[PDB]
Amino acid sequence: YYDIDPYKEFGASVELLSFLPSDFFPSIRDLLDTASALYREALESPEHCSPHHTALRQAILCWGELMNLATWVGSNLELVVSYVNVNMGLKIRQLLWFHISCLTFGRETVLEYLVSFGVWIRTPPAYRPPNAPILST
Amino acid sequence: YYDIDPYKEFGASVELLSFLPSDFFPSIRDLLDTASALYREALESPEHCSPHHTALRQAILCWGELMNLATWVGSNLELVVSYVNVNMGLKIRQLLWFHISCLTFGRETVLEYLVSFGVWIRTPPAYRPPNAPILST
Amino acid sequence: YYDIDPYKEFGASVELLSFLPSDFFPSIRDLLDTASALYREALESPEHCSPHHTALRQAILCWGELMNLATWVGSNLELVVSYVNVNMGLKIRQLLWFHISCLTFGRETVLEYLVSFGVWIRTPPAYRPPNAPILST
Amino acid sequence: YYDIDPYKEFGASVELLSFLPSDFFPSIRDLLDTASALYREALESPEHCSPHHTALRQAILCWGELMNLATWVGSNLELVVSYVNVNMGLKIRQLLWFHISCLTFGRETVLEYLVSFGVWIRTPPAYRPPNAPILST
Amino acid sequence: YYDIDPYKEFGASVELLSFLPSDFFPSIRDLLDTASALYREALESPEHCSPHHTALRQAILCWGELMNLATWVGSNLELVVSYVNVNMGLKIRQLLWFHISCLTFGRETVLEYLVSFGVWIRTPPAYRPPNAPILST
Amino acid sequence: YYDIDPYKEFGASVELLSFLPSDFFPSIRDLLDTASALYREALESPEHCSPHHTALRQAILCWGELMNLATWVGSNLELVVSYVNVNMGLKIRQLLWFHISCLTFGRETVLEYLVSFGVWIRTPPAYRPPNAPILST
Repeated sequence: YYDIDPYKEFGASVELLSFLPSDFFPSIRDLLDTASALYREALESPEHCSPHHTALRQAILCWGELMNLATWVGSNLELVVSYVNVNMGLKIRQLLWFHISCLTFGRETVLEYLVSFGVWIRTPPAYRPPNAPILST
Repeated sequence: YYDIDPYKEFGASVELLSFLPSDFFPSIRDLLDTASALYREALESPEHCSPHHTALRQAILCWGELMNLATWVGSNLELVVSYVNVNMGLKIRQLLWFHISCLTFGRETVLEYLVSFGVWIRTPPAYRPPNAPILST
Repeated sequence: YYDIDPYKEFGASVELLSFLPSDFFPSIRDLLDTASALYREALESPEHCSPHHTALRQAILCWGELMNLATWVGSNLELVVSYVNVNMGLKIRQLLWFHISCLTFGRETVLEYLVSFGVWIRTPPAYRPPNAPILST
Repeated sequence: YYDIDPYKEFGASVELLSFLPSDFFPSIRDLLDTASALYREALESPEHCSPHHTALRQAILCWGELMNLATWVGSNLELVVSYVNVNMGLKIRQLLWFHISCLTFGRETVLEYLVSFGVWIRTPPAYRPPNAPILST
Repeated sequence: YYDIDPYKEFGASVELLSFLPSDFFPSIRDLLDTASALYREALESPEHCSPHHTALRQAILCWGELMNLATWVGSNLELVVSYVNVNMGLKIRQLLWFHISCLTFGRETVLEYLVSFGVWIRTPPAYRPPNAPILST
Repeated sequence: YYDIDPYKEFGASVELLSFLPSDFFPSIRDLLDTASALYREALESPEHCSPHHTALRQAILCWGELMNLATWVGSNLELVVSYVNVNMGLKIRQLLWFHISCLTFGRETVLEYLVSFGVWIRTPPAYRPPNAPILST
């Protein structure tokens, strides 16, 4: 009945993030592995240091209950995974990637990185520099 | 693939929510209508006013995408809505009711209200003081 | 052999609590669940803190051993069990109720409440208030 | 229902029992008589002399309750009794022996005594000291 | 049994280094020869100096024992050996490479280099720079 | 390839092993259990408590790797296993026993203990003390 911006409170819009191509976002298993390996103690810490940690906490709990629902559906079925994994992935990948990426790098440098990426990709391939993607800080 | 507590802001004791019977909590429609009519303006272009606002907005968003999934399942069926809520509603109710209640009342009054109600229900039914509802302030 | 009063160091006597009728004390399951859900961290703390915290530990341990005894008796079997249960039911209810109640409220007000209850029950039923006094604060 | 460490404040009873063999502990009636011939009056004092004292008197009360149960079972029987005696014998003997031994000697010397005993028993019998008994002080 | 992360005290995790492909790490023979020819005096020094110096000693000792195991298996014989070699090849390569690299360069820059490599590899191959980032200074 | 002294910083393992007989060391699983029942949590701490601690945890990781190899060999075999168990048993038992024993007791008392044991064993059996075991402290 209602719709809200996941990203506005951080200063980003759905249009801005959706500007990036869908295929660029990597898989989910590796993303979860990275997040866990980096912040097993941080996400489970008693104190809520930053809003990003909290937000990704409810996000990962949502994915956990959702995959639990998927398993329950598979057990109670009477192709099913094919249509559903993509339609959640095209959101969860963005969500998890944004919080973990903005957790480092300051959370602002991500904005200039994405705007430069959009400028680069809006250009036709007739003339195009070969080194677009994110730097390392 | 991992087990993390949804609550850490002193609500990590899921057993506290488990003590209260499931039937006690209200239905989804009433809570949604109350939250909408009471914080439609609050949950629109906000700042990091309080982590509760965040947690509840991601909660309503994830519920919204569950409902989008359910509606698309109904549009692409070949009972379906009957069994899914049997779990999903129980999870979401204990998820969001705490946040919406503790948003007012200070966030601590809910704690002793909860423990007092647990004591009251633990008391024998034969000798029961007349009532012990929620007290606003 | 020779028996020793447990409550005498606290300041009460077994027969003092013996005045309370059996139905007054709630179910053992609810009492155990309440104590666990309220002070799991305190019981599992490496600090003894209050002596009542210590006493509850061995009380829970011996009752857990008693269920082991019941399980072993049942296993050997393939009435008596009910009588064994109701034997220690009153005693464990007295001990657990006293310790749980006195853990909060300061441990003094329990004494006045119980002595007032003794006054109430010693009075013949004809000349009694319609309701019995209940614990406050 | 739950597995609770007996004395995590006092070391950790599980592994410390694990080092010692079960048969090392003496007969239960010998332990009872030894404690009795020492401290009949000390326990019955109306003061919490030590949390350790409260724990041990609660333990002996539990022992008396268990003996009352055994007497009733024998009186109302209609081989198992021997396994009842040796079943809790490890647990109750551990608790009682620990309390009696650590009541004197400072309550810390038991730790190094038992670790030395573990070192001694772990040593193969090819070369082993003839005896590693308790040391008085 | 229960496993313990070796790098966790240093500040890294096993799965963090697990991102690196097998071909990235050089031959074990060259690594061993390099370490020996660079710090023979340090390894043979009677002073432990850095804890990494200690760790490398037992790593070399256990690998030397592993060649002894291979020699004994071959002697008993008169495929399997290749599989056994390639099993520990990745692990010893990770350990030796990490310790050797962190011995110089300060031990911090390795962390940024590896996290940047993880960022690089998580990116799909299409949107990558022509070359991978390389260690500097 | 090369012969490296295991612990030249810690005395010199070669001759100190040479004094002691091979069979003096206990069974490997007893040593593992003894270390485990003591210091499960201490090892997993994210801090280099002692270089000795790092060495012993690396050693136990090597032990786990060796056991994984043994399990794979048994699963993929197509008498030798016994000599595998007793072959490294001297070396691994030396390392583990040394680390466990010298972790406590100050880490220097082991030197005089072993030299006294060497004096005792060098004594002919015509006149020899009945026992020269470890001394607790």
